[PDB]
Amino acid sequence: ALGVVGVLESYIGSINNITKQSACVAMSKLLTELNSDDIKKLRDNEELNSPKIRVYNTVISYIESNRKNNKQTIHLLKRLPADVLKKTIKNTLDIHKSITINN
Repeated sequence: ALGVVGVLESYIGSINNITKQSACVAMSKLLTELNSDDIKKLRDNEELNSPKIRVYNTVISYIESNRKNNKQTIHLLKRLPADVLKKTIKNTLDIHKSITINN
């Protein structure tokens, strides 16, 4: 808990009693920080049948939703079944880590 990354890792890992609401609020903050052009660039570094391309595209779709409306996207994420939400968070965190390391 405390800090976007701490909250999201904790939610995925089922520690620190993170509520669904808190995780989705932190996700919105992370998506705001991510740049979809950066991710499209990472995506295009991949070979044509890399499984990563599909993943990159889902995270691009989250960023685009969040950009149009933060609060609506928080509500949307909160409606995903918890297992679906955690995979969403993991893929987004993974892309955040890649960009951070290579900056």
